[PDB]
Amino acid sequence: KSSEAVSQWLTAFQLQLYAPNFISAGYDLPTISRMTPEDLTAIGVTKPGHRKKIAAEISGLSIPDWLPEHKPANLAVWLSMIGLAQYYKVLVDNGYENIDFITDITWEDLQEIGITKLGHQKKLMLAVRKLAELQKAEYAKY
Ligand SMILES: [K+]
Repeated sequence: KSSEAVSQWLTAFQLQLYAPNFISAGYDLPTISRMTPEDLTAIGVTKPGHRKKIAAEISGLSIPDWLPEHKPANLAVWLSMIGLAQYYKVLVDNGYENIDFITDITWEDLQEIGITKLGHQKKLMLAVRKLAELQKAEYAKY
């Protein structure tokens, strides 16, 4: 249903030819909505004209909040909440079994352990920043 929704979003403004680009990188509309243009380049959308239509349509997206507004009890809950539970084992087996360890993580670290799909990295990285923001929100108090 996710890839379905990406296809449809792109066919709606005639750029479905890039569906493979987004989909095979594991992008989903939520994650797409937070793409920088650098991200766009990375998945092969390089033609300025198409970049710009997509960039405009990206800002045009209005889709419900999906990042957890609270730090969850454990890695399983968290991965589940952001729809990347298939990485539970690889993360745990590579020493990222608790949330705190993730918050330090970078894309280089994800590449090391095999989580390479750029869309998944983006989503994973977006989720990590939100935790980082939620932490600092405590120290302002404490
Ligand atoms: K699963």
